[PDB]
Amino acid sequence: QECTKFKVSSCRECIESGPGCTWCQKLNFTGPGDPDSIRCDTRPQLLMRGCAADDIMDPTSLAETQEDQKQLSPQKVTLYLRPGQAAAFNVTFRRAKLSSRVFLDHNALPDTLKVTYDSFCSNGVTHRNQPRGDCDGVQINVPITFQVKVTATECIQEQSFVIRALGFTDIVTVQVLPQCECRCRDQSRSLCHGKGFLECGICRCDTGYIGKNCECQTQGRSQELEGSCRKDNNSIICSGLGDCVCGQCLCHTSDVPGKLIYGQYCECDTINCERYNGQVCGGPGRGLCFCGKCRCHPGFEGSACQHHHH
Ligand SMILES: *[C@@H]1O[C@H](CO)[C@@H](O)[C@H](O)[C@H]1NC(C)=O
Ligand SMILES: *[C@@H]1O[C@H](CO)[C@@H](O)[C@H](O)[C@H]1NC(C)=O
Repeated sequence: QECTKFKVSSCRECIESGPGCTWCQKLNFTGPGDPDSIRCDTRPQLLMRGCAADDIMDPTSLAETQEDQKQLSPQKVTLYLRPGQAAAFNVTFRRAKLSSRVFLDHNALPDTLKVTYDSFCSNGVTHRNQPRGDCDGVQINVPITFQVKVTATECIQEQSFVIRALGFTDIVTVQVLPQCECRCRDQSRSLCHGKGFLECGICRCDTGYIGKNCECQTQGRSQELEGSCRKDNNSIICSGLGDCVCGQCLCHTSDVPGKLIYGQYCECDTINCERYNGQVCGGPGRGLCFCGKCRCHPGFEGSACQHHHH
């Protein structure tokens, strides 16, 4: 269908994003370089890319009826509203005395809730998707049916509204509940470094901490300073000799005696300088190797500190 995504960092934020979004919850759906939002997509896309329908979260709006008298039915309904997905239910009007005109209406609703009505009236008249239910001349014990469709545009909290026929003292009490949370089978307590707990196959990091395994603690800005894991915009990461950790290069450790890989982009080491008399920079008695330049001790000169002032 259509699932518009990016911002999406939880299964709930995914389901909030739009009715066509679903969420893959198995943790080996993703690799290190992928953003969390790749778990949020239409059902075909995630199926196509190897997520098991067993593992695809997709809560749906639904209606739940309860006969709890004579004229309007039912009198209690409970709707779970996934944002952007209508929940529909039917109300039946029936009178033993003859009815003149049936106006189905609701009381004041918030901005976030919308109600429309189909009216299936007696003797071949149907109205569709109107703001109020409307039928003319209902007869003795002859039912008419209104289909009520309720849509939320965001996650609401528990609340109720009433549907009434004007001039009649029965009501339909509509309890409305959010359908935004995912149902995820999750461990309690490695994988988030004690700085988050797991939810639907991703880490949910404590206040102050970020990263997919909650490995970084937040700084004022950053980790959009990962461009500063590349020496320039079209270079590899940390000169191919380190890894970007929290937007900073952590350089590879080394086998070699006296060698250290260092620098903002791991571009330097302590052994690749000009040699003389067998040792780098002429040995420790003459100079020290720093990122390809020999820093000679006082008394020695030359690019490899060969010349004790010659
Ligand atoms: C991911 O791991 C589960 C076991 O928890 C396994 O059933 C599944 O096949 C794995 N995914 C792939 C793509 O192999
Ligand atoms: C309500 O009744 C109509 C027939 O009058 C039917 O087409 C529709 O599917 C019903 N709605 C529900 C939610 O059962």
